[PDB]
Amino acid sequence: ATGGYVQQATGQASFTMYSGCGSPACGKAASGFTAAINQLAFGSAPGLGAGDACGRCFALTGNHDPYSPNYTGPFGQTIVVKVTDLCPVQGNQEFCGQTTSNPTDQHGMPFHFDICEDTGGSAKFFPSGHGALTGTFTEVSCSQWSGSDGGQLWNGACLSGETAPNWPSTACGNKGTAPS
Repeated sequence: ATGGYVQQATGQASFTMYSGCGSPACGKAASGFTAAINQLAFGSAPGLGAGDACGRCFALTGNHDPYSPNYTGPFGQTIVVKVTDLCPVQGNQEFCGQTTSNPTDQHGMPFHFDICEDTGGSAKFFPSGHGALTGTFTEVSCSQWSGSDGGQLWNGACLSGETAPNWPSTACGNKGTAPS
């Protein structure tokens, strides 16, 4: 996409959970299930505002625990999240570290969704004892997402992806150039 960000409506991802999603990188939280997406897909860098992932809705399905590879299941439910947040590329950390020159994480996954625990998404998705998974995602209409957006936390906050057709398309827009 614009800026060299890797923004595909479907693909393979790693999945984790996190706490404290009330002041996320898009600048609005939401009451439904939400996630952070890896920087290369988010469409912005820390401190640069919303990227084009903001507000888009995705169905997530976990189907492998790479940390317990002999575990056959069961996995969780398929859930629909709204992206409100950024999982940034960080040093000494493989998760979310996808870049334009090296587009996969330690599991070979080109995307990451960090599912917020606060509002219930991670409890639907991760079996007890299996809090990091790999699997698939597909962008869906936000008609498939229960929830209400929170208020703007700063000028420029954006979840406009929530009414956009699936990628390829532009709503909030990407900021600058993707990490190399």
